[PDB]
Amino acid sequence: IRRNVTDFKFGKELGEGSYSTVILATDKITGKQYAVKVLDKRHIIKEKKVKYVNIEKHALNRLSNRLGVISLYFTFQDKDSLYFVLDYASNGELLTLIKRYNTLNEECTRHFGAQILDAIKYMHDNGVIHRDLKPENILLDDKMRIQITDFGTARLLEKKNDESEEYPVDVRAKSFVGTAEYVSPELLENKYCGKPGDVWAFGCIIYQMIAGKPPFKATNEYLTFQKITKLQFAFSAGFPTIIRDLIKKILVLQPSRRATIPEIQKHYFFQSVDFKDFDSIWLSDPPEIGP
Repeated sequence: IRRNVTDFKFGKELGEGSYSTVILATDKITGKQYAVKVLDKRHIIKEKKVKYVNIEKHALNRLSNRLGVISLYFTFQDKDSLYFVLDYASNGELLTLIKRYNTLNEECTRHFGAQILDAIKYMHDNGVIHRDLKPENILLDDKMRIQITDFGTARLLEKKNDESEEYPVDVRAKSFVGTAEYVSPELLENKYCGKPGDVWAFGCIIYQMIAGKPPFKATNEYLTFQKITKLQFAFSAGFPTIIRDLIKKILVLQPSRRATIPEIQKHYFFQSVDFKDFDSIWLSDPPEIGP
């Protein structure tokens, strides 16, 4: 026969939202676990998040089934709700992995860092700029490999056969949900972002992977925005200089002076990594997790 919705076994809730709800689903025949994202239509109409939904859907249609990102297998809907059957990341968020031992070692940071950089590289290649990058939306699959979700704030480009879609991201607004610590300075200021924005966020992420806390972590958001706009971040006493230089050339106010992806690839910290041997990036045995 064929495959349909009735072949599924819905289980635990993987986390609700302000307009969405992720529920664990399991194929009764194959055993393959998925993550069904249930969105209430009236909730996205009342707040006009249809553009977010379409940007996410479009990004998922762009980014096909690769290892670095969550993939949308199929979709279905009734009259009140819309359903997104996605990938299931067994090992939760990257933030939880970081908060496991507070910090991470240099080897693991290089590993998962190469993974993340590869993912971002792929996204930028397929004309997708996530803009909103943070350890909250970086998950880990069953075999301990990173993935990227929440493509609602993404940006599209090439206009090859599908056109470009860039909508402003007012961080200081009320519609913005998040901590806004991993937000690029230009994105905070002029409500728009480019490729080096995800690079900035990447720098914040690896900095957090070593130190244990975001580079621009503050009490409120005034001091946060102040730290972002004044570049007020200081490395810890015992901090790897090799990574320190990388952060210093990544976390830069001017996006033009900011280090690009291939430059990060050709860094002294990533000389131990070949980004063409992507069997070593993904299928490698994850190093002993620890601080």
